[PDB]
Amino acid sequence: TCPFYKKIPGTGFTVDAFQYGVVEGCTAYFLTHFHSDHYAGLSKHFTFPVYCSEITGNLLKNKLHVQEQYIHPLPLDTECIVNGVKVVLLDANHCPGAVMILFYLPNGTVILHTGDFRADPSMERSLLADQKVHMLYLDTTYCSPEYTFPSQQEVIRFAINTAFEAVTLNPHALVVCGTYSIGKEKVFLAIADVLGSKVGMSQEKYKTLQCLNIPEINSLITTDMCSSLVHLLPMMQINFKGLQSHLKKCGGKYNQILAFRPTGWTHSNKFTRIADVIPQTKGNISIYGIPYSEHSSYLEMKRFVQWLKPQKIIPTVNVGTWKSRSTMEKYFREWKLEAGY
Ligand code: NI
Repeated sequence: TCPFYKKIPGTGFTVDAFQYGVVEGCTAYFLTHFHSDHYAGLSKHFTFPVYCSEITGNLLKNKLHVQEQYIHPLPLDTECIVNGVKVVLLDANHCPGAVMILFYLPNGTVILHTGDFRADPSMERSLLADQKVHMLYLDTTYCSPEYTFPSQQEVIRFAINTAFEAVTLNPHALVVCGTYSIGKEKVFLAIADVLGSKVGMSQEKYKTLQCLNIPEINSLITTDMCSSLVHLLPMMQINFKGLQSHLKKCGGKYNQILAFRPTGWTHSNKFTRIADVIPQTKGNISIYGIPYSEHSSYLEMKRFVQWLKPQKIIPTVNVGTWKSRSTMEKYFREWKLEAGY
């Protein structure tokens, strides 16, 4: 059944609750972003209203073929009324089109649902600062002090310099980037840009990026693989077997592949710096795992919550075990006691 943490009390609303059939009493289904755990259930045969950002709406329409009459895109940073309830959609600093949602309940309660986010000090100067939030439904993906990672800017600086060096030493080297969803577009765009290339990809993936309102996007991407030295492949293909195979397909235009696997966290984060990353190598093929996160680090989460000072926190990730629930609740109390709310 639809879990309680997908339900917004005092409303007929659910958030990211598309795989439970008709939910008894739901008058509007919110979708925070276009990742498949969150949209799972949606199709052309859906006949309830879906509320979402303009970008999420383009993807529902063109990728999932949801009929245009059931898609209700809202603008960000604007007070809107939906079935009698004031709502605002805010940038979540996750993948493109991803949002957080502020609900103003008729009774005076204010609720913030983060969807998936990477907390940032910039959110402390959004509409959030203007009034008190009583309940917070929180992306807790990385709620444990081991989870540190570098800034997205630091990671991108790394990738740009790595690629530029390898290609300038060997102009017959190919750069490959792994992907299995929207998100983490900066990696392949920032590399392609230092190299004076467009990014080459499949037709389905080109379709997906054309949904995202990226400025001057036409200048940056293509389906013509052969004119391009930064290729996107499915993440499943980012390995020695899969890259050797792919290297063959280019017909001796390339003699070396350098590949990037954007990961979330991996346990080398506990010991190693970004400056000190190294690849796995078999022959003329090297693979880098780079920790580009679009979720909050522990410290970024902590800071957001201590700034917001909510009355109750409801986690939306890692909820399925008693051990994880218990651990999260402990850190929430630590934060509350340290910041005196
Ligand atoms: Ni997500």
